[PDB]
Amino acid sequence: MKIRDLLKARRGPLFSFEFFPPKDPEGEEALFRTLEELKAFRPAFVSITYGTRERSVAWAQRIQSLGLNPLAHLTVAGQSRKEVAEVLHRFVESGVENLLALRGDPFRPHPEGFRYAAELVALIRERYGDRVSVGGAAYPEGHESLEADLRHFKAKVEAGLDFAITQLFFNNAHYFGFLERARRAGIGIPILPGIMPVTSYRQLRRFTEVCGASIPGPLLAKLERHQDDPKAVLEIGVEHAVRQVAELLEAGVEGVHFYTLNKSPATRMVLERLGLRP
Amino acid sequence: MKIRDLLKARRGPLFSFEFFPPKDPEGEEALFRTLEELKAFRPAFVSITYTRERSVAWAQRIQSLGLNPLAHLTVAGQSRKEVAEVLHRFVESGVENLLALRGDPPRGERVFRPHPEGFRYAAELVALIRERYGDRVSVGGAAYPEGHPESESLEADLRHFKAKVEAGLDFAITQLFFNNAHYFGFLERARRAGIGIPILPGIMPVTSYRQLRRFTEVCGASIPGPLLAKLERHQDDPKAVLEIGVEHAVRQVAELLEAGVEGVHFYTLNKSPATRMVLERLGLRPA
Ligand SMILES: Cc1cc2nc3c(=O)[nH]c(=O)nc-3n(C[C@H](O)[C@H](O)[C@H](O)COP(=O)(O)OP(=O)(O)OC[C@H]3O[C@@H](n4cnc5c(N)ncnc54)[C@H](O)[C@@H]3O)c2cc1C
Repeated sequence: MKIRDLLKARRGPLFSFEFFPPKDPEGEEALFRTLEELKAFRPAFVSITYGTRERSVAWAQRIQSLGLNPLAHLTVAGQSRKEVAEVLHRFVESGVENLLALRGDPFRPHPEGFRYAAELVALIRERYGDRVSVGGAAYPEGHESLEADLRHFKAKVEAGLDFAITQLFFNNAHYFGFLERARRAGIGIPILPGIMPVTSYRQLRRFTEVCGASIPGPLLAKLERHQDDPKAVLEIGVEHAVRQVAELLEAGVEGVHFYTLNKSPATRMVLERLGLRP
Repeated sequence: MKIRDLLKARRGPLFSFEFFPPKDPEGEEALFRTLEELKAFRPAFVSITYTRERSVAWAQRIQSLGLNPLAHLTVAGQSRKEVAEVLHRFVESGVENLLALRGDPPRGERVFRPHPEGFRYAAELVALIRERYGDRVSVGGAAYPEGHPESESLEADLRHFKAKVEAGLDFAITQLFFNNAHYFGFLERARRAGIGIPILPGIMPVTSYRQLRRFTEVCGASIPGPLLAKLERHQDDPKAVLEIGVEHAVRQVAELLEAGVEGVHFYTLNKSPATRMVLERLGLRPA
């Protein structure tokens, strides 16, 4: 089912899961076993982050074969326009109905490639129109100004987005604040909050330096005073994500997208502790 | 200054204050001393809740202090012609900012019935103002994040809100709320309905247990379980009820400001130090 339609269907909040490319063959089999277990939570869609162009088409097929609904990540970084159109064709031919159009981390484009995620959105709409559902990344904490960032989002939405999924955040006020900039800019599409519980102290450099997320003071303090206790970090991260999602659901979000480490049960723990395992 | 122009300028959050009709002449002079002391804070605008001749004079006196008045104007218990006459009295006073309200039933009555030659909906007053004054005035209306108590559902309430905006609102101020998620959820419903106008959160710190009945039944605000717990085990200690209410409002407003609201609108009892205490602890006024 197209995510556009799943969102209109209004049958409670949608819970989605994003996993990561497996490290080795046994990790890939453990990832698809974990996907089979995940049917317990009735996930509205599942994805594996895209670098592995041929692997990702086969993963989309494997997810389908499990009776799950794949969201295929497609990036424009380090590919020609022809290369990106080819992977696009391969996904939709395989029965993929849902695409997440991303620029990719490094920015300097491939010399015969696209520069902006909006160009990939426009390509999909040119080739497939409304036969597919297309999402893009939203950045509640931005990167230039938040105002310039929001104009770049508006542009991408207007290229033909059906929905957006946020970058991970730990401070819900930043997500609500992005939704308010979007409303003032006339953006009405569904914007799903993305949540990654802190599972280890090592992650905080990635989160701040790479993903640009901010760590609220009360969370940062608890983490850095327990920084050498892996069990403590995990409990701090799950508790923080439980409180975040509890407030997001009270604020009528249409769903929550969970960034899940392949081996980590944290996202499953968050939904169990909220009483949301069916 | 028209509030739609203050909001467009985008210079950080607007802070506004709404006070209550004074009870006697000493109270009236003490209220206007308070407003003279507030001008140091550069409030975006100030109002007294809506005696129709008195309300026009109060708007004049606020202007006399160099403050920007928001004239509250209701349709309850007045003919269309009486509402039009009061409206004209505000505009001719140089009042540029109107808040078009239906108004409550009279004191001790709980069922709204329109005056037989009167308006029924605030949207009718918004349309009157736009037909008669156009862009000479900036017009706001009430929004209800938890729904009007007399609305049948949140989706019907939102439909009615949209109709009021389409009548010619430049902005809205919410009913008071205690649970920020209900405010954020209202903005998300407004966003899904294509409502883009600025919507300013209305905050009233709990200053007494007795107020909770007004808040839940007349105003239609829910009280979160933790706060309700704490209030209903401190009922007869007004020093601590004050402290509970101020600390809850500080935590609300802190989150609203981190969520980049376009401003905060504080409902302030005339003698109450609660708003001042909230501003001090937020670092917006000196201790
Ligand atoms: C910031 C603020 C300031 C206030 N100031 C004052 C004040 O100074 N004096 C005072 O007495 N009160 C004041 N109030 C209270 C307000 O007047 C009451 O809440 C009143 O009950 C409703 O006012 P309103 O303008 O929202 O009404 P309206 O917008 O007319 O709504 C009244 C009801 O009618 C419904 N409705 C609206 N349009 C339609 C339609 N076309 N068909 C059917 N149903 C419809 C609504 O959903 C709602 O249930 C204030 C409230 C706020 C939030």
